[PDB]
Amino acid sequence: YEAPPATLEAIHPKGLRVSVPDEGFSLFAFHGKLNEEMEGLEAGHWSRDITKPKNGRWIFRDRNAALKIGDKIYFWTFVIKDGLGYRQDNGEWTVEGFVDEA
Repeated sequence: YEAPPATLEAIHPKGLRVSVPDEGFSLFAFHGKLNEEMEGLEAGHWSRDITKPKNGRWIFRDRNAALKIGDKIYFWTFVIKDGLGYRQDNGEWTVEGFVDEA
């Protein structure tokens, strides 16, 4: 196992939302793109690091993600729980959830 599945929603064409279930992490890193996959684990388009959860889980929101039900995502994420260190791979997520940046 390497970090839980990320719940990437589908916000309006003016951003996006991506949250994940916290099981004891202390640091989170978000670096992915849209309708485009990267190689050699590099910094795609998005770049940020969550140094603290919110509401019990690590929630994130962008303002440059213009996608809609039907799109896809391919990237990875870095985490740090109990000083172990985890990260998701495969880079593949289909949009199947809408949301509002309100």
